Amino acid sequence: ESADLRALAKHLYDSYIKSFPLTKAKARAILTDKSPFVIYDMNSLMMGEDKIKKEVAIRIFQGCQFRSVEAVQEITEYAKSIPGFVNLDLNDQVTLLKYGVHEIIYTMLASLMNKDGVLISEGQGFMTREFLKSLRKPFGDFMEPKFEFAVKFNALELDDSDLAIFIAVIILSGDRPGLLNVKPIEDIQDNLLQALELQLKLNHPESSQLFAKLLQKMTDLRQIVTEHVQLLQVIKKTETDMSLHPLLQEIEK
Ligand SMILES: Cc1oc(-c2ccccc2)nc1CCC(=O)c1ccc(/C=C2\SC(=O)NC2=O)cc1
Repeated sequence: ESADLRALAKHLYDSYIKSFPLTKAKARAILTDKSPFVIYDMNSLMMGEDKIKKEVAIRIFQGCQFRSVEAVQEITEYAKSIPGFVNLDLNDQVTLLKYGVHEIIYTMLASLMNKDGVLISEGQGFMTREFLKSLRKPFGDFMEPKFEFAVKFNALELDDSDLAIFIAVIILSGDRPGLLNVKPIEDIQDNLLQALELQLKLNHPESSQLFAKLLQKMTDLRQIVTEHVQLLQVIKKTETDMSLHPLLQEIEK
């Protein structure tokens, strides 16, 4: 019944707010109290360290990786609040988070992008898209496909309460490799999909087939993840100098 789907939508929105400090509404408010420092080239980067809290590219990369680690923690905390998730087989829990985390990272990253750049450091900074594109060797191409996805994804005009259900749906795929019991993951996702359908039709009544258009975006996500994993393998052989966080590259298998 509809009353149960709304209750689940409201639960997930509430946990999303608690697990993710920098929401989309806050990011949209900043992008449009206190403006960010805009990093757009070699010198402002170093003024921004003065203002806001080793080659320049790999420096940016090392911080892009530490942010992802931070994001893994928040997604983990958010996953536990999804009704039925902690009751799954512990190995499936790990498997769902292993394969689910990058798709959510890049989904949430779009909340922080416009066509020009991306908010960094809890919104205190803003790094321009073309400065990022101007990095050397293989780094200039780490962020460009995310920008391309964000532009199309952000055109859907989702708000946080929408994204809470969508992130939850991503986590409970069951499509994932290595899963021991797919059926209880699917009953959960099934109910999440029911919740997302009512949510989008109630929130975006004039937005035709938004539900379906949203699920088709789950294809662009798998692709940028694929693209990114390969970009890391290049980094590893180019940069034997440069390490990687064990939370990330153990997920990165
Ligand atoms: C991969 C990822 O995921 C997310 C995210 C966001 C919200 C929710 C979930 C995930 N955001 C990013 C990218 C962040 C951005 O790329 C970035 C971050 C730190 C530095 C560190 C600096 S700042 C300076 O002046 N010098 C530096 O080296 C640079 C760039």
